[PDB]
Amino acid sequence: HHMKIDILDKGFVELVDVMGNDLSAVRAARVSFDMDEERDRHLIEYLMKHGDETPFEHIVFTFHVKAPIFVARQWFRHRIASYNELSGRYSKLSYEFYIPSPERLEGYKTTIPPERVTEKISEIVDKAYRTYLELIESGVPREVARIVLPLNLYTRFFWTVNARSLMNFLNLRADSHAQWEIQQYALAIARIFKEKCPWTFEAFLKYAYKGDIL
Amino acid sequence: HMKIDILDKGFVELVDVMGNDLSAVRAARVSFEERDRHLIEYLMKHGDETPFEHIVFTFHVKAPIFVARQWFRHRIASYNELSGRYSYEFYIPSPERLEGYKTTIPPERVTEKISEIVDKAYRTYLELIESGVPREVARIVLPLNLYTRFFWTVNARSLMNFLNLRADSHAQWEIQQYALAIARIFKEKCPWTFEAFLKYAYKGDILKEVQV
Amino acid sequence: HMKIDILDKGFVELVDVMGNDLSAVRAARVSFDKDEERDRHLIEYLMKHGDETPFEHIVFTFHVKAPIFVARQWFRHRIASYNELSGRYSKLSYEFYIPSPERLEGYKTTIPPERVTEKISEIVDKAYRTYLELIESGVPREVARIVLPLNLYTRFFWTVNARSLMNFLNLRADSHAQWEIQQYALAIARIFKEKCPWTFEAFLKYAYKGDILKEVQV
Amino acid sequence: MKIDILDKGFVELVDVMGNDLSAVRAARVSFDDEERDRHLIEYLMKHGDETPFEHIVFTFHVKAPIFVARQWFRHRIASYNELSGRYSKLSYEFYIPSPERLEGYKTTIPPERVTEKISEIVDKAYRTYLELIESGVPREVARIVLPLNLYTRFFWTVNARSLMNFLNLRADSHAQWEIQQYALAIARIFKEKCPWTFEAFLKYAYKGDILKEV
Repeated sequence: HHMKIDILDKGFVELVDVMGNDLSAVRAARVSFDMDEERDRHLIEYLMKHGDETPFEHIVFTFHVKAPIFVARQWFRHRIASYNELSGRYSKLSYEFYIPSPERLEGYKTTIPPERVTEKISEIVDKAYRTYLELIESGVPREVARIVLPLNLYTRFFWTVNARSLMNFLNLRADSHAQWEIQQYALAIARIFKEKCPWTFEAFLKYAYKGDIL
Repeated sequence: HMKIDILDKGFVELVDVMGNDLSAVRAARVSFEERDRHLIEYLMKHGDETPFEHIVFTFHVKAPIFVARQWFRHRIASYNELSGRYSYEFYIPSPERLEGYKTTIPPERVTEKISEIVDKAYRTYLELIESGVPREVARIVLPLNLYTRFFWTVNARSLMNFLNLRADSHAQWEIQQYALAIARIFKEKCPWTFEAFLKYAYKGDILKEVQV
Repeated sequence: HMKIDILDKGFVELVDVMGNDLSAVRAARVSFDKDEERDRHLIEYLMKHGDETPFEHIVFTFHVKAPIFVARQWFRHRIASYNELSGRYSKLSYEFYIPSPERLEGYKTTIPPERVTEKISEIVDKAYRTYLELIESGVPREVARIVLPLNLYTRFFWTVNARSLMNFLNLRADSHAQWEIQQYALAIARIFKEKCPWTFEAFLKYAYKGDILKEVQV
Repeated sequence: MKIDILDKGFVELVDVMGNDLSAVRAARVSFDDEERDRHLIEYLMKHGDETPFEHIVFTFHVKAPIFVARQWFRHRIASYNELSGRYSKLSYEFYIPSPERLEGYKTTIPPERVTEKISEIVDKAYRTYLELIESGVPREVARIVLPLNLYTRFFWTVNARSLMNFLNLRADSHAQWEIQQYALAIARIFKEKCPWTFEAFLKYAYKGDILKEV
């Protein structure tokens, strides 16, 4: 079980592990050891249709995610899940930042060329980072110095989430009303979910999924 | 599938598991031997339990409804149970379950009387079904020692809390037994975490004297 | 102040509530501070676009008396807090839901409905009698009680926020749920409407997935 | 009841359901002796029977820097609403540490100068943000250059048990100083509203240090 999808300039979503597959939901709904394709597919659709989503909780993913803090903050609002975020305490910290490409601004009619917007963002980021390093060099503790860093600082985290919670996540974030950056991560999550649970995923698209972009 | 028999007709069977002791080490370090084992200890020792949320089991449990009802109080877990609306076995305690208590009739007489009421209740239930009574109504006469089955999907942290509450002399003997089988499967799949849990975090009594 | 009798010896009683419809408006706006039409529109907007987090800031506590077969369906709702009666802090008592003949007319049976009631009552009586016999003999309660039927009444305190309550009404205030649980869910709905009228109507109009609360007043 | 924290922060009590007696009613499952009642509260707490305390609930209104809010929001057993432009006016303030914050640390650069550098960065980042907005960059993109010390506001609803778990993790000297201060304010309000429970918590269940010193 291993998949990686690159997101933004330096970000990613990688699959670390999975427990179960579409049949794990079939099994839990029946309380049985079944493994007959047709009737198992029908059952999955049937559960999805009638909003009987508990069986899908017995499918579980672990993801490793690299994303900017503004994205990670919205993400961590999903309470029915487990998070471990990068701290200095158990491994090395690094410092990269999401610089939007000029095409991110297309559609918006801006006073200055998109390339200049991109460059202004780079510049202010570079200044904050250099101030950060300055403070660290002077002996300011990391936990203080780091408050000058911008919301586009990349973080990394593991996320363990069951299929039901994942579908709820997709309903909120895989949507043209979500911020573009968020959507992009949600497409990656959907894509891995589709790979590992095609029947569940297709059933979710047909009957339960509330957004557009999938 | 590791499968452990409990009470007269019950069990705990392992359906699936995701990860192992290293799943917790990877998570704590956010990165895809004795060092890794030492990190587990260090985590458990300092109360940093979140890395263990990244290990997960699914169990198949057959238990008497009185035991299930206590078990289902553990909210940080997922359950799918057989429906009472849509087999019929009953936990009959052995005479030995009673020893330690002075009773005015002998233990084997207690066992017998339990069996008898179960028989009566079961037969009544069959008459009602036979008469057309729907099951969702007819079953309400069945006693709390009726066996049910369920799947249980639980992370290792929420599992250690469950072991904290149920693998302990102060819980009903019956659920201890189920908690011993759970401990046993946990220990098999996640030896380092399990030892570390006993040594630094486990608040109950029995697992420090009942092996596996 | 608010207690509703359910089944033959059951009830739903309201112990406490935090907040009202405006607790949800305040939370959506993140403002500790009133404009009825505008505030009602916000509640409709939240409910219509599926943003139900603001309703988590309204909370209820109930005291509920129900047969164990009902309680077990209820305790499957995990986004909530439960305190069930035990031998520890308070007195136990022993009562049972004996269904009336009406419960079964509608079903074609080969004995009269009253005969069903009579048979359920009998077996309850015998089970209970056996129980008290074992108790008098020294058998501890935790063992002796396993003979008692699933229609034994229990009590609990349930603390639940309005969002989680709405999910519960979705799943239980519905003709596909067992009739006994419908009846509890209708009492929970009535209270919830009395305290949070705006949220309860917006719920029905936009989010409610069941049948009965759209059929049956309060 | 409102407690000021950091330079522009606060914790304010919005609402509370119940008091010490709510846990006693719950434990006994009775809607129907002051000294008996405290004894039960100590008894519950010493034996780890903390479920009765779930029937006491608080709503807070908290103004805090994002770095703080991100650590706070990791407490999953609770309900949050964070300020959005969607339902209310947004504003732009930043946590500048006082020089006493560093006092304790041996720095190459005096504490007031650390304070000044943080302030300088904020001003520059904030001004870059404003330049972008003026240009026609949307807020959702422009705000990504803002530093982690930007204040945010949120409502937090949390039952007493979950609140005690929070105090265990954050009212402790190993927590970052800034969150400790919010944790002390939470604790004070807790103590005010639920004295018997708070007293019993310190005596039997509290795992931290600082609530026993202040």
